[PDB]
Amino acid sequence: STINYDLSRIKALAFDVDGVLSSTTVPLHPSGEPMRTVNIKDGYAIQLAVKKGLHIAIITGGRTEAVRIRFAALGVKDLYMGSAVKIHDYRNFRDKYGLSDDEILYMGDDVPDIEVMRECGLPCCPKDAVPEVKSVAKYISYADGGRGCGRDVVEQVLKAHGKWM
Amino acid sequence: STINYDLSRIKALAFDVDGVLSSTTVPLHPSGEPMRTVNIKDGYAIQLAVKKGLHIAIITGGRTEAVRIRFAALGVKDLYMGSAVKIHDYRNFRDKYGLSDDEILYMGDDVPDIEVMRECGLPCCPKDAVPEVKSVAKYISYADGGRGCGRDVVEQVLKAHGKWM
Amino acid sequence: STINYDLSRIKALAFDVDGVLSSTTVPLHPSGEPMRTVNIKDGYAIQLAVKKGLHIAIITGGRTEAVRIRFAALGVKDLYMGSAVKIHDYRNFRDKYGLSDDEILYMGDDVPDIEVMRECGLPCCPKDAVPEVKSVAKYISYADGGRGCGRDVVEQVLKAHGKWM
Amino acid sequence: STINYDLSRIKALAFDVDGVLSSTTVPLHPSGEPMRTVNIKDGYAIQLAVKKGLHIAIITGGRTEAVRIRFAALGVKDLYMGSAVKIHDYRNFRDKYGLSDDEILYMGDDVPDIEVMRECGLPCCPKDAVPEVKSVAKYISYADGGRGCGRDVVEQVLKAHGKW
Ligand SMILES: [Mg+2]
Ligand SMILES: [Mg+2]
Ligand SMILES: [Mg+2]
Ligand SMILES: [Mg+2]
Repeated sequence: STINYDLSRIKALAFDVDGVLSSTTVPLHPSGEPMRTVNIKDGYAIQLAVKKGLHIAIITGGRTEAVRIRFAALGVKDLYMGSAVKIHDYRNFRDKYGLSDDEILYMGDDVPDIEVMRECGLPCCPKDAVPEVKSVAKYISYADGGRGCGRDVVEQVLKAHGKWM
Repeated sequence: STINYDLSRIKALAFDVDGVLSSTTVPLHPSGEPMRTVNIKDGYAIQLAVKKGLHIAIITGGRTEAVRIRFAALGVKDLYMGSAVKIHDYRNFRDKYGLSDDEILYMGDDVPDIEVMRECGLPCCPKDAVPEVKSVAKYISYADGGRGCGRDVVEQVLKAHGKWM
Repeated sequence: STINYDLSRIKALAFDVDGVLSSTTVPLHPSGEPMRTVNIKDGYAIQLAVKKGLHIAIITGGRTEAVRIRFAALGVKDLYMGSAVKIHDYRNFRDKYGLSDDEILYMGDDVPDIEVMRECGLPCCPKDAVPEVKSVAKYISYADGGRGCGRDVVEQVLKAHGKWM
Repeated sequence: STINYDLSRIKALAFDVDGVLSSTTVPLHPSGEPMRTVNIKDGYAIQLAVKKGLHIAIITGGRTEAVRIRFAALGVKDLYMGSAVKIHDYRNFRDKYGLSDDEILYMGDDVPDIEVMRECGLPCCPKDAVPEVKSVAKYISYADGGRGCGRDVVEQVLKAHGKW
């Protein structure tokens, strides 16, 4: 669905990992660390978004190594991991590029994402985000976490800039 | 749907792993041992529950270091792995904290869980639990095993205590 | 649903692996070999069946150690792997135990299973089996392949024998 | 068949991997490399098609040895990998066998597949292909990417050849 926001002023998109770029339910590695998922259609749009000049960030509380490598390989340079207080890292990201809050989209799925979602210009969440998160979101994707909700908003922003084709 | 029970009486929540906190269908590791899944929304609620003073136990026949690690990383201290007859680990958990049965929730999915479910105050099960288990459950989650039925009940109990942050 | 057959007469149950006890869509191991999935509810019933004196076989074109190890661990001794022409292995299984066709259930999902299904007394298939297989099946499980169709039929047969609870 | 095309004309089927023969959402290997999925019903039909003399190609931007070995093991002899320019793989595949466009089916799921789909005779896509891909597809499978959309078209073509 189209987002209730002037997407033309979005210059940056930030994402939670678990329940957003990765599925909420994932296999467990023998090591005890979650084996995350990535969505290939998410991937296409994200690498394109980086090529077209949008600042992309991931902000996660874990040390999700495999996710770091994958998105690094997509050109994403702002990878905030072990983010115990996400709002502090969001601020770092915003200020690093001299952005205003109204220029940043953030997509989260669970309560540790709420503080950022309250400060960012365009809070978004997947179709299966928790109710507390849906109530703070300006847009709720048609797609569940890990299954194309990233592709959804990235494609919308790129199209609105005429940078999709 | 709220659980038909006075959740303020619940001081402890115990979970089967396979089919409850981990999906019923899982990848088979090349070793021939099943690879459990974890749900990150479950995880958030579980770790918060521990912090808020709810007692949390997992009780599983499984012996994999992955499951032990993952739950110990959430602050679960009562990890009953390699469980042969679950009722004993249930009693152990109950008695360790001076609980009565009516103060304990147990969530199971299959026949080996029935004995504990008959004894605990608040038996539940996921949406896709087996008939005999649904039969004895006071509450059936809206979520399938591994897909957030853990999150469901932990949150409900935390909310009823005024501890849902 | 329930099987339209006199299950008290069934003395043995044989299963294809891929697409029946394992999902049709599976992760690809880096070695180039498809991984398999297993279902924990299938497992409980299968190990129970062996304990209740029912003859259990798997008949698969696959050859992976993981599959062999997993089913052996459930106590399954009739492991027909690398099965190129399944009818030979079905007949070997039947004649091994002096069974007649009407005493054997076989569950398959694809064309290579059809010959065995035409011969066994009780051919079954998962909900997502191919239409040619559904055409020869006397029973279609409510469950997709890998997701509990094994449990479905094993449990029905054990209950018929009064060997469930 | 239920595809609106004379499938007996199709002599070759080419498939994108990710989002078509492998699922769109996949597990991540600890190396940071996505782990593809395969569908066992796709597999049976693919190996049969090869046996019945249909030309099969897989066209993918990836380079993983796993996808290489798997499809090789199914008898697939035309494995286009490491590719970025899909139209070139398609044209090379077509010309290798002296085919005309109308004799080739191609199934893709995303924007980079569009150029090929506009050139091939029978462009198909999975049920969850992006909307731009759906608008150029002659046929949209009932199956999601990685979940039997390959089996769908291969089987329909083999049936129309009387080779099923
Ligand atoms: Mg999250
Ligand atoms: Mg269980
Ligand atoms: Mg099969
Ligand atoms: Mg693709």
